[PDB]
Amino acid sequence: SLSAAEADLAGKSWAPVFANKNANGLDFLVALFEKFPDSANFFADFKGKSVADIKASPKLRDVSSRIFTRLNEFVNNAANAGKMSAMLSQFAKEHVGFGVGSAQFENVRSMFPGFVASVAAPPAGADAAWTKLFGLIIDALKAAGA
Ligand code: HEM
Repeated sequence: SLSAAEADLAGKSWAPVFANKNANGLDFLVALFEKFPDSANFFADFKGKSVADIKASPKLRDVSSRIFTRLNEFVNNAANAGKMSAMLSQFAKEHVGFGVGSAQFENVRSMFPGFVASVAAPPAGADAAWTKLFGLIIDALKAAGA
């Protein structure tokens, strides 16, 4: 897990992002796809389609919303190793079955801090908290077998 201090920093940088969950969640998904084109191919609904096609999709909102809803829960429980345990297991389990592995999460991690900063400057120490959080997710995926 993260420490309470770290978790707070993550929550603090997340708030402005989560404040506009619909628009920001769609944006994160679009940015991912733009920076890491292979990612879309894991999605049944988006495989083959271009970013414009994805933006125009009536399915986009369903996807991006479930993602932000779960990220919000990770931010919320981050400092509790116990909840993280279960959360990480279950998340990894789920993703692996779809063929997603740690490398895709290494990509999310790379682009995350820059995405948050495009919404509002994060507090000092927040970027490191996110990379640690994503670090925990990456580890989970590896244990999950990918
Ligand atoms: C940024 C962190 C992300 C979060 C919080 C997140 C969250 C989730 C959630 C909550 C589910 C639905 C689980 C279910 O209903 O059983 C899901 C499904 C899935 N996610 Fe993620 N995800 C993350 C990033 C990714 C990445 C990077 C990819 C691929 C590169 C991905 C690929 C998938 C796929 C392929 C599904 C199956 C759902 C479908 O398309 O029908 N996720 N994800």
